[PDB]
Amino acid sequence: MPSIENFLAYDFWQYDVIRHLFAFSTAVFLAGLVYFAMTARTTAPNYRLSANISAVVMVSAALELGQLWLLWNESFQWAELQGSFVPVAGERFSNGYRYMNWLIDVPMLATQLVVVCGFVGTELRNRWAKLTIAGVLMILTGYVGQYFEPAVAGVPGYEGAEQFWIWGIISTAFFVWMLLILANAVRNPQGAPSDEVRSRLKFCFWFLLATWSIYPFAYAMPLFAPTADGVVVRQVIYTVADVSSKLVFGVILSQVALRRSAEEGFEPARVA
Amino acid sequence: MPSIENFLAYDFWQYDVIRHLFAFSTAVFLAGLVYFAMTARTTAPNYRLSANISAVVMVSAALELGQLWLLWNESFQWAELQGSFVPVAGERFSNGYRYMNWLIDVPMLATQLVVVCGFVGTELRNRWAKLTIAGVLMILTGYVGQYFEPAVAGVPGYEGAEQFWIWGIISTAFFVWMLLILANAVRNPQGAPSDEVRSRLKFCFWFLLATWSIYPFAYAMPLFAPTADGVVVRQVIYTVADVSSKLVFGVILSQVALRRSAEEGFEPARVA
Amino acid sequence: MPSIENFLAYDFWQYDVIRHLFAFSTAVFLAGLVYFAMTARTTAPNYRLSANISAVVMVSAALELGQLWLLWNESFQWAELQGSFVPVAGERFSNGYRYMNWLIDVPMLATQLVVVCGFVGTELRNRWAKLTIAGVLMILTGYVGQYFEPAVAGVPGYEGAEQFWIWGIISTAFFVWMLLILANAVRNPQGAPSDEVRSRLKFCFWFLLATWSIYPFAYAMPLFAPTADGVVVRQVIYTVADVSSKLVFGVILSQVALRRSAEEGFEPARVA
Amino acid sequence: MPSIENFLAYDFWQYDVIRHLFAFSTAVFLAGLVYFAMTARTTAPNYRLSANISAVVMVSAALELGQLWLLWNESFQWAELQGSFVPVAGERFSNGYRYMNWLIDVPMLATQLVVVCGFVGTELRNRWAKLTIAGVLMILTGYVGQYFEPAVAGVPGYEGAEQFWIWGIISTAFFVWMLLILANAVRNPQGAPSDEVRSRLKFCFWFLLATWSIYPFAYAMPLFAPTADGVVVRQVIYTVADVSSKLVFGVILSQVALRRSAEEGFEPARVA
Amino acid sequence: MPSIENFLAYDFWQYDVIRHLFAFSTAVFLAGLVYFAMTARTTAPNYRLSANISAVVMVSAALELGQLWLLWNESFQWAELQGSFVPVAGERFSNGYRYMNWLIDVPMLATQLVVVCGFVGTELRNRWAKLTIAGVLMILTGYVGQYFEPAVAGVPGYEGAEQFWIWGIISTAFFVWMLLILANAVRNPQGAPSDEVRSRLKFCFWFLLATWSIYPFAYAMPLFAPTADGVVVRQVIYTVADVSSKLVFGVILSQVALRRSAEEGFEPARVA
Ligand SMILES: CCCCCCCCCCCCO[C@@H]1O[C@H](CO)[C@@H](O[C@H]2O[C@H](CO)[C@@H](O)[C@H](O)[C@H]2O)[C@H](O)[C@H]1O
Ligand SMILES: CCCCCCCCCCCCO[C@@H]1O[C@H](CO)[C@@H](O[C@H]2O[C@H](CO)[C@@H](O)[C@H](O)[C@H]2O)[C@H](O)[C@H]1O
Ligand SMILES: CCCCCCCCCCCCO[C@@H]1O[C@H](CO)[C@@H](O[C@H]2O[C@H](CO)[C@@H](O)[C@H](O)[C@H]2O)[C@H](O)[C@H]1O
Ligand SMILES: CCCCCCCCCCCCO[C@@H]1O[C@H](CO)[C@@H](O[C@H]2O[C@H](CO)[C@@H](O)[C@H](O)[C@H]2O)[C@H](O)[C@H]1O
Ligand SMILES: CCCCCCCCCCCCO[C@@H]1O[C@H](CO)[C@@H](O[C@H]2O[C@H](CO)[C@@H](O)[C@H](O)[C@H]2O)[C@H](O)[C@H]1O
Ligand SMILES: CCCCCCCCCCCCO[C@@H]1O[C@H](CO)[C@@H](O[C@H]2O[C@H](CO)[C@@H](O)[C@H](O)[C@H]2O)[C@H](O)[C@H]1O
Ligand SMILES: CCCCCCCCCCCCO[C@@H]1O[C@H](CO)[C@@H](O[C@H]2O[C@H](CO)[C@@H](O)[C@H](O)[C@H]2O)[C@H](O)[C@H]1O
Ligand SMILES: CCCCCCCCCCCCO[C@@H]1O[C@H](CO)[C@@H](O[C@H]2O[C@H](CO)[C@@H](O)[C@H](O)[C@H]2O)[C@H](O)[C@H]1O
Ligand SMILES: CCCCCCCCCCCCO[C@@H]1O[C@H](CO)[C@@H](O[C@H]2O[C@H](CO)[C@@H](O)[C@H](O)[C@H]2O)[C@H](O)[C@H]1O
Ligand SMILES: CCCCCCCCCCCCO[C@@H]1O[C@H](CO)[C@@H](O[C@H]2O[C@H](CO)[C@@H](O)[C@H](O)[C@H]2O)[C@H](O)[C@H]1O
Ligand SMILES: *C/C=C(C)/C=C/C=C(C)/C=C/C1=C(C)CCCC1(C)C
Ligand SMILES: *C/C=C(C)/C=C/C=C(C)/C=C/C1=C(C)CCCC1(C)C
Ligand SMILES: *C/C=C(C)/C=C/C=C(C)/C=C/C1=C(C)CCCC1(C)C
Ligand SMILES: *C/C=C(C)/C=C/C=C(C)/C=C/C1=C(C)CCCC1(C)C
Ligand SMILES: *C/C=C(C)/C=C/C=C(C)/C=C/C1=C(C)CCCC1(C)C
Repeated sequence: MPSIENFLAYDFWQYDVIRHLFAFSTAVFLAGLVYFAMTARTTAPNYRLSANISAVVMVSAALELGQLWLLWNESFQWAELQGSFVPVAGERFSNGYRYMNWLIDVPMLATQLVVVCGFVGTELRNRWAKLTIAGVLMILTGYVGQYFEPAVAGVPGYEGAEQFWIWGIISTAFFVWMLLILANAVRNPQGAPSDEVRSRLKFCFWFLLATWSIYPFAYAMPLFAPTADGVVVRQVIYTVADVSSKLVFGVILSQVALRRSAEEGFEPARVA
Repeated sequence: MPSIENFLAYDFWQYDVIRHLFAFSTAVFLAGLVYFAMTARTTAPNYRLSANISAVVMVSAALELGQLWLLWNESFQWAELQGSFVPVAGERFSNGYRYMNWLIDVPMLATQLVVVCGFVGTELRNRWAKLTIAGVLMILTGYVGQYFEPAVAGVPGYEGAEQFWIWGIISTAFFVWMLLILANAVRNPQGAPSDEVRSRLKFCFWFLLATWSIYPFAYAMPLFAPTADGVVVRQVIYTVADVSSKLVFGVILSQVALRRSAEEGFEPARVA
Repeated sequence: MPSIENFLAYDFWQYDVIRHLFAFSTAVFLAGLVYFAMTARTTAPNYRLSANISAVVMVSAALELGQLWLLWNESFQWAELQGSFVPVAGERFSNGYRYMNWLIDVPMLATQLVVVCGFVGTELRNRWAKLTIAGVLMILTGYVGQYFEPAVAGVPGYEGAEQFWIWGIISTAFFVWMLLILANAVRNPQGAPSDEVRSRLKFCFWFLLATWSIYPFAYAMPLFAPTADGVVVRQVIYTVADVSSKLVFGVILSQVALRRSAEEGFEPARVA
Repeated sequence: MPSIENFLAYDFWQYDVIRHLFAFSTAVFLAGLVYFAMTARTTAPNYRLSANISAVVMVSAALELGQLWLLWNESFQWAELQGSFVPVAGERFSNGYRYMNWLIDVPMLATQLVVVCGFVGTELRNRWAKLTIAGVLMILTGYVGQYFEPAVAGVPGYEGAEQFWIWGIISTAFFVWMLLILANAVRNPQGAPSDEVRSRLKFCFWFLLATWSIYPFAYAMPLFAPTADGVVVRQVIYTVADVSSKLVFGVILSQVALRRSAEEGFEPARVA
Repeated sequence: MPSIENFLAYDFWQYDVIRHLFAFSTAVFLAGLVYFAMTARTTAPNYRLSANISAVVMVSAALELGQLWLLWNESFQWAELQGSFVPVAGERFSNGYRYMNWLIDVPMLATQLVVVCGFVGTELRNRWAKLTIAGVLMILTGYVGQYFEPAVAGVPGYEGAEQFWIWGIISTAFFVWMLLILANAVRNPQGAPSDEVRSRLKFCFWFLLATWSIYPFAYAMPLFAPTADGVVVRQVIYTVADVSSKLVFGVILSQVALRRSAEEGFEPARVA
């Protein structure tokens, strides 16, 4: 079913704020792509893969936000008589456009964290495979669940509110599995890290946890506040979570990777 | 004739999922282009051509999926009364937009496999020529066959279902010729490869065989499930095949090429 | 509420000038992105972050202006009978689209100034954190205030003119806090700068203060000139401020950074 | 006058094929741009200009095909009752959008061939000048002639069929002049080329002659087959000629330039 | 007032040629961007600023022509009954869209000429400042003047023909001031240039003078030939002037800069 955004009329500022959020996020991710591309070579070869993954995540996020921006603009039009933006006839907005891109983002973010933790070769491949399986199952179950949010929001005609809960809970279990893999990786770093590096890797894990925990809250938003205000708040928290989880986490992880490159004698890392 | 996608009405989730699949694949291929471009120079000069071909394939795939996404959005519109996305009056969706880009993708993928296998000069040129001839004939025959899809699906007023079978079978024969060439290349690697390299090249051949085999199934889908559910499944399998056979195959092949560069003494490959 | 631009009819030259301004600013920022990307590596590694932040700012600004240009074109249409561009029925223009991109621009600009001042590590992080907090609060308060501009302009049916003043004043206080932080950074440069560097850093502070001060005037324009002429002058001052405070400030700051790099023995900086 | 494409109704497969051709060629040329930009530095500096020109040609061709694709999509719409794509009311397709871009492509292609032939300095400038004059006159005369193709095709109400022949013949004379310059350049290479280089340069000249000769046939198609089938054949041969004469010719010329760089001692060329 | 292009009906070839010119120029400038970006590092660091300015000019020109192309397509539509492209109801074309981008182009072009003349530091800054002031005043006065071209063309209901003359004459005076500055720079080159460099710098001055002089003629076209043929010829001379004054001028200037770099011992310049 269509997302809860399609069953509401929006005041000008509500709609304006949401479209600004999508534009801004797209700008953030394109600028982050430029930044990571310009700075990747400062990281040592053995960690550069994390810098490259950051670039990849920026590309994915830029496109996902840009398509949300496009769809948001196309799905609603101003109605002067009501003083509100209202659904257009032939288009329907979907918040699910972000979920399929998370298939790229989430595994990549976890993998780059494992990379900076120092895992290589088969250990790296195995942790990447576990993180991809868990993340993909989490995203797909949440993606199924998010198609029932008009039902769970009590919009007349729509049925299947229990599917929302069921698929959300299954996705939560897979989220816990990913968090357990990442905790094991951040606690068992390879390559003889310094105490500062160990603490920074732990902080990176906790930052990832805090930022990723926002997404289930936005998923549950139709249950709590199925209003225009709730939609605005949901888009705001998506914007905070997206920017933090991808760009800010990438910047922090790059700082950790640069510290490890410096501690291993990478001259560009040391001068920078 | 118009593809079977034009003769069905879509529930919101079906149409939504297909548009998300096209957007997601476009994002995957643009991010893959960025990745390959940033990492190509880690491969030794004598294998860098494969890394370059990967970049080329990403470009081709990005545009082919983006045009699919555009056309999908333009060809259908929401209908509130029916609660379904229905075909628009002036536009018709086509699934054949992917076929012509395969003219780039398929020879390039096979070629880069032959490259990493160590064939150079005239031996390389001869394998590239054979792979291009076989692949172009395969793609063109399947392309002709895919225009009789509504006829083979039993849509009234459409004739020529036998053409679907005939051109699909001819394309299958050319596919077998491609596979035979690639098997001879993966079994006769040049440049004195290590046992690990040989096994990884064989795995690459089998991965290509497995991922390319999804395309004839997707081609056959109008026969087995000419429904909206069958269309969704078709697009999902295309997404899996596209992502695997281009991006994941490129990553695996870059790993083999990097290992061969390391074993030949390429220092960037060895440090990385 | 919709910005004051939506409540006026525009002569051809007024509308034409505004759309030319948006397009020209977009061109300026894309060209600046190309320039800074091509020139970043001339700055020494310990100051290259400023060159990178300039690239980031150019990206942000390019998209912010391009989206304003798109919206401006979409929100109004020619009406030959009146000889004027008038609001279209289904779209409303918003000047607030620039405000969310300022979230990127303003902290980045301040930070790159602090970088060229020579602050590193935790001192850098702390100043970046203060400048981001102050700038985000400033931008968000001004963004809230700018939604009441038809009310402050005396357009009938719109209430809440006092919110315009209140949020503008709060934003002014946060602006003063940012200016104080930047004055402390520019007055306490690190790394033993030369007298010429010290004076150029002070000039960069005053240039930032002068260019940033145009934004509150543009914010106040609905109060003084809620006409088509006032809209034109607003957009002209916005263009001047955008170009100066981002591109010209980046060029001047790159010159200071290059001078510091030369002083510290960076050979690319010295030859250039 | 409008091109002959505007006076026909198209079956779905005819229209579909043509749009696929334009999109495919655009993808080819963008991929080619990525490839040439990634590989230009492998050529020695005294031949790198040809690699740069290949990149330029790719850019030009990509845009020329993308605009043809756009216009083709806009100029026609599906009509379900007739089962055909028919011209829209407000738009007309033009095949002349390619001709103006040839002003870039044709001189550049000839010039890069002269470059790889070894001509430098004033001799290079003189051959570039002659090739540009001849090619520009060729393109402009053919461009004038192509505006009379509805007349030459016998579409009622259109006069001036003799202009088609006259301007085509004048363009053919200028084509012969260009071929004569290129033949003299490839028969008198500079810089003491090896026999393989000499033969490969002669091959490149004959390849250019073969691929460029398709364009007058496509120009003459309105005369022989002013039908939808003839339109499809025209676009197909344009696609073959475009791809060959730009991309494949560039690849082959890069191979010659690489061989000459290896024979003059350019290490990157020798390792690759 | 709307440009004279809005008050005429266009034959198919006239409208077709104009849209081809806009597209072709956009392609030229994007290809120029790619060329200058790929070749900038061949110039020595003390002259590489000119190469960077060429890249910047390409960006600006590409966007300006692209927007003229877009606006041209949107402002007119085919009318089968009249056999002509006629103005659409809700859009009006503006030739002034190039003027604001000239704010970037003209100072940059003059400045890069002064750079290759060898002026550095404060002397360079002073000449850049004079050139920017004169050029901005020139462009703004001509921009004001070009808003009266329907009046000067004698279209009924439009007054103010004298403003066209007045602002054109003031802009001509500022053009003369620019030319005087550039003549002083080209006649007093720094860095002890060779006689060949001195003569090539003088030729660059005369080439700039010849190509820039076309713009006042195009500005005067509404007075001489306010017809569809006059519009076509104006766009043609705009295309010639744009290509020559930006791309061709950049190529010639890069040749002078390369010769100076080689004379000063820049090895990449000498090998290339
Ligand atoms: C959407 C586009 C995504 C493209 C890239 C995806 C990367 C996913 C990483 C999966 C982790 C498991 O497999 C891992 O793969 C990476 C990338 O090939 C390999 O990485 C290797 O190549 C890259 C360059 O290609 C080097 O920077 C790295 O130092 C080197 O080890 C690891 O040796 C391997 O262990
Ligand atoms: C609109 C957005 C666009 C621009 C956004 C730019 C993002 C910039 C992010 C800057 C990074 C912040 O810097 C980060 O600060 C935290 C502060 O706790 C530091 O963390 C530090 O303190 C914590 C406290 O618990 C310790 O656990 C950790 O070991 C220590 O290093 C990180 O090591 C550092 O990387
Ligand atoms: C859509 C864009 C496609 C662009 C690239 C197409 C590649 C097609 C490969 C065909 C294989 C046969 O021809 C082969 O061509 C490649 C590319 O010129 C040549 O490759 C040569 O140039 C490339 C590029 O500088 C080097 O990375 C490589 O090391 C070198 O051998 C081979 O020596 C030749 O044997
Ligand atoms: C969705 C967006 C895209 C995200 C990014 C995707 C990146 C994908 C990276 C995949 C890496 C796979 O890595 C690949 O794993 C297989 C696992 O069998 C390894 O293969 C290994 O086992 C097989 C048997 O199973 C042997 O035949 C082979 O010789 C051996 O090396 C490959 O040597 C390795 O290259
Ligand atoms: C919208 C995308 C923006 C992304 C980039 C934002 C960077 C500015 C944030 C400043 C936060 C303060 O924290 C600061 O972070 C930067 C960036 O990691 C670090 O910078 C470090 O890495 C960069 C490359 O990544 C090097 O050029 C620099 O020399 C080095 O010090 C500083 O050591 C740290 O003190
Ligand atoms: C149309 C788009 C816009 C295009 C803009 C193109 C780039 C603009 C480049 C501007 C360069 C300005 O250059 C800047 O000039 C000022 C002039 O006061 C110099 O400043 C100099 O004088 C001031 C006093 O006036 C002193 O306080 C300062 O210490 C001294 O260096 C700066 O050291 C120099 O960096
Ligand atoms: C629209 C975007 C335009 C962005 C760039 C505009 C440049 C215009 C320069 C005009 C003159 C200003 O003054 C001049 O500025 C340039 C650019 O900082 C400085 O140039 C300095 O840095 C650049 C890189 O940033 C080097 O290539 C150059 O060798 C070096 O001298 C000159 O030392 C100074 O004399
Ligand atoms: C769908 C888009 C496709 C994208 C990718 C396309 C890549 C195209 C790569 C083409 C490579 C062809 O490679 C080219 O082969 C011919 C074969 O006659 C060789 O030519 C060779 O044989 C001919 C035979 O008459 C001799 O005249 C010539 O002297 C000799 O060198 C060229 O030396 C080589 O450069
Ligand atoms: C659609 C178009 C896209 C592609 C366009 C490509 C542009 C290529 C431009 C080629 C460069 C022209 O080359 C230029 O020729 C003139 C010819 O007078 C030379 O000039 C030479 O002769 C003149 C007199 O005529 C002397 O004053 C000068 O000192 C001398 O060098 C320039 O030194 C050279 O730089
Ligand atoms: C349309 C996009 C831009 C097109 C740019 C390319 C146009 C080339 C046309 C050839 C004109 C003949 O004149 C020729 O010009 C080229 C390009 O400046 C010069 O080439 C010189 O600069 C280039 C670029 O730095 C170097 O790769 C080359 O090694 C060097 O010789 C030749 O010395 C000169 O003889
Ligand atoms: C950049 C995108 C990111 C980091 C996305 C992260 C997404 C999640 C952590 C998703 C979590 C989910 C659950 C735990 C429950 C509800 C369903 C999901 C998929 C939203
Ligand atoms: C990235 C795109 C790829 C790898 C495409 C591959 C396509 C095939 C292997 C196509 C095969 C076909 C047949 C064997 C039978 C039916 C017709 C085709 C063309 C779909
Ligand atoms: C590139 C964008 C820049 C430099 C934006 C700067 C914005 C400001 C300095 C904002 C100032 C404000 C006030 C001081 C009062 C009115 C509200 C604001 C947000 C416009
Ligand atoms: C990439 C574009 C290319 C190689 C274009 C080439 C064009 C020609 C060789 C044009 C030839 C013409 C004639 C000889 C006669 C008919 C008119 C022309 C312009 C099509
Ligand atoms: C790339 C764009 C360029 C070089 C533009 C140049 C513009 C001029 C030389 C403008 C000249 C003018 C006058 C001298 C009189 C009439 C008004 C102007 C602005 C067109």
